[PDB]
Amino acid sequence: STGSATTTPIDSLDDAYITPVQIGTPAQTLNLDFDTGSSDLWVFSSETTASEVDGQTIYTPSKSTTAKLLSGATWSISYGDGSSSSGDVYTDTVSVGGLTVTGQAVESAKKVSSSFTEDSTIDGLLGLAFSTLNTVSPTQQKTFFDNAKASLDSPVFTADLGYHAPGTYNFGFIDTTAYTGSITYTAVSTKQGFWEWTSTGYAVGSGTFKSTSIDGIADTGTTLLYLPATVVSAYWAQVSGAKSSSSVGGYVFPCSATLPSFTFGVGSARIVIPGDYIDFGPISTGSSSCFGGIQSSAGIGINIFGDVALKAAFVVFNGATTPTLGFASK
Ligand SMILES: O=C(O)[C@H](O)c1cccc(Cl)c1
Repeated sequence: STGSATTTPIDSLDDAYITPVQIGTPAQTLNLDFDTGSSDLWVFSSETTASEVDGQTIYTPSKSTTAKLLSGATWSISYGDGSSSSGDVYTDTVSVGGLTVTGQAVESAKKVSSSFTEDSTIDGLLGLAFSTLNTVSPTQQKTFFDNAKASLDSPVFTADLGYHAPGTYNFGFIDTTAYTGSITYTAVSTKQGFWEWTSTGYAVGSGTFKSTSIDGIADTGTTLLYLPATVVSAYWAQVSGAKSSSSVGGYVFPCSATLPSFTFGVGSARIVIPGDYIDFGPISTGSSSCFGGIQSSAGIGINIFGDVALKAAFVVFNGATTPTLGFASK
């Protein structure tokens, strides 16, 4: 089997991407944030504290003839940005882009943090990291991908995120029309439960490529590109007036700037992030200070190849017995 679903930026900055997901019988379609950096499929629901729902589409398990309470199971998750959610668990039929998984754990939110409430466009998350990170207790649950894997034509999914435009998540096949040149594959460590790999280095604009190992994770659920402070300083040093602001929470730059590109290495291959991709707009409405799309990972504890990097590539998440990642230009 295969599945293919369009993923759409939630706003004009590509702050996140939502992908329609069918849950239950008859189908309830929710727009979920596909997140290769976490491993819980959770949704706003009929159980979510009413004051914490503001415009989201909710899953109502009582209206699904295939919903079953997973007795005793609870979940609770905190994300890298400080947000969190928690609740109980159903199993139900879940379909993504024509690919159907029966008995998928659908984690129903009883509580969500303010940032989730305030984002009316995201109805929940669909985790695509390794199931070892799944937070369901006392019985850990599998991701949608892990459940689907054995049925897929090939044990892979691909992320093809658009810049200010829709893109695609495919499951079970590699669309050879969706990228240019060849796909370069690189080793993955699953030891922290992430799609963790090692970039071979970077270049800033038309500068010389610096060969250096940068361990980080391919994370569709993170908006920006977070890299070591040395790397990020070298990038922003090429932008007149750019500076790190403790009050704003990272590098800012004059909105009048033309940003240089940023290249990262994947083995001997190179993925080029156009400068425009690195512009996240005024720090506040009407401001002439703009927020940078490349930020320091110092303090996070891990480097993160988030949407800013991933949207510049066609990315293969290969979930074979020995997982690997693939990157192609597009
Ligand atoms: O808004 C301003 O003051 C200018 O755009 C400016 C000048 C220098 C540095 C920044 Cl981040 C912004």
